Amino acid sequence: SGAIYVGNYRVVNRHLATHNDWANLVWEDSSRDLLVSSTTAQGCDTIARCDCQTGVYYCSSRRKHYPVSFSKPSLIFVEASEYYPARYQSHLMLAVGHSEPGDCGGILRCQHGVVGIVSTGGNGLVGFADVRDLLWLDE
Ligand SMILES: NC(=O)[C@H]1CCCN(C(=O)Cc2ncc3ccc(Br)cn23)C1
Ligand SMILES: [Zn+2]
Repeated sequence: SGAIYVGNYRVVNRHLATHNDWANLVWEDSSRDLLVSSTTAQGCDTIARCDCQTGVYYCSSRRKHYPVSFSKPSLIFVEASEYYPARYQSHLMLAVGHSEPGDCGGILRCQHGVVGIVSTGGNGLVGFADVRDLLWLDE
């Protein structure tokens, strides 16, 4: 679990969005596993606007942060789950690092700010949904 709080927005994994997120929907994209909802309070986070390919993510299943090298956002095949049919997830970045079911929502950050959130993984890999291209989050 986990979310990004920037301005009057809350960014969460679309498959983990609550009834309240859907009632305050701003934008959602099943192909990216992202959903953005509006908030009444001002958020605590800053979004990176860069092309960094190294950073640090939070891994809830270890209660620890790990440094990673990740691939640029791209279209990657994701096998069927209880949440989605088998499909290509877009804007996804992969890294070698631990992750297990329950780790979605952990933040990935570089020196410029928030880069993305954990969205898939397995077998010693971790996949992150990028948010750096969502320029409208800053207004
Ligand atoms: N983005 C998606 O389609 C995910 C939706 C929830 C379901 N998806 C998964 O990957 C579930 C899953 N099985 C093994 C692992 C290991 C690490 C992580 Br993080 C998640 N994991 C796929
Ligand atoms: Zn950066």
